[PDB]
Amino acid sequence: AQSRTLLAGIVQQQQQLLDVVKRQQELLRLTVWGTKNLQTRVTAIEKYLKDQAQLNAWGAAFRQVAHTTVPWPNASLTPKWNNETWQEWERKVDFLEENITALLEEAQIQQEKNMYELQKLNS
Amino acid sequence: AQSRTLLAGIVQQQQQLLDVVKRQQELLRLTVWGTKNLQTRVTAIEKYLKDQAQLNAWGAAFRQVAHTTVPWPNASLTPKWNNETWQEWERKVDFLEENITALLEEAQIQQEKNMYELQKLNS
Amino acid sequence: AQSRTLLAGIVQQQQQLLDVVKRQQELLRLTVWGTKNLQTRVTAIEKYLKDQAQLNAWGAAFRQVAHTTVPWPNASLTPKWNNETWQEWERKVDFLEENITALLEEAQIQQEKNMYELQKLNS
Repeated sequence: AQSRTLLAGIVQQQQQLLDVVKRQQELLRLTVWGTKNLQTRVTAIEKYLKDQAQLNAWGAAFRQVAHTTVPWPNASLTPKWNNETWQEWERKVDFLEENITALLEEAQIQQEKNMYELQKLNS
Repeated sequence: AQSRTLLAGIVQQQQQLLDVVKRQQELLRLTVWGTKNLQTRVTAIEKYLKDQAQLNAWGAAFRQVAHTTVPWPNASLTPKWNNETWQEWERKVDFLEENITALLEEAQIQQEKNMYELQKLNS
Repeated sequence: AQSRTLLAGIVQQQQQLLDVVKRQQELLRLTVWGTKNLQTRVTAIEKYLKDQAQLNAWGAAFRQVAHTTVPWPNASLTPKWNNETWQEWERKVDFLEENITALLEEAQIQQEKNMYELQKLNS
């Protein structure tokens, strides 16, 4: 009178949820890659912004043998506020990412055992 | 003849899935923080872009006592299309984020009860 | 002596986990939208960066009837390294996104059946 057939569905449902959760983890990494990759583009953009500051007034003088160059910063470089927080942001993802992988490894081991134990009841 | 030992594994597996799902929620917030933080950097960059437009032709005149300044916009400011949609994007995350927290609270309460009920069967 | 009441809680817990997982999927898409949307802003910014390069030295000449224009690139355009990888990044999300939707459809069908089967035991 045991409802093993129902348990087989429940145990299987956990496996499907586990697969999606695992997929979310891989997908989550991609989101981090795009967000983080954009930051690399931003650093490249900051350089170009600075190059402009170099452009100020060239040839702006026909009676003087001099050129005035005023490289006033143009890129707001983030050294402490965002860089320090960004490192924390990436670090945190690492700790949670590692936590998730650890839990997934346990879930996979445990998910298999629940299915293995079920087979024994009706092997 | 009840398979409580199997249920203990199944109930535990749900707890581990719940922990990972919860972790995804915290991790999801970090992804939103980095994406959103980049937008703040973009707003800072837009300002610098505008400063350039101010730079056009300085000292480009040695027989005139005047300076020509042409601040042609350089930053594409998003006032309606992206700003309005971005607010919706952030809002939507808020509604889904709140929905997830509400469901997690129920899941935690319910997860505990399922384990508590299991103890009673074999307390 | 069957613990159906416990199963009803376990089966329900899976439904709540499924709802949150599904919510994560919708939320995950928003994160991709913001990250990807920023890239569209970056492409707009690259154009403006180039416009600057056009600005070099105007009117920098009062004894010549000529203007020197030096449009030195200012935007680092990503044609192959990031564009090709970015397409892969978006593609991968598509494959995982489709995988998740497929699994969710099966989970919903299966989740319903587990609940439907439970009703039969005590309908």
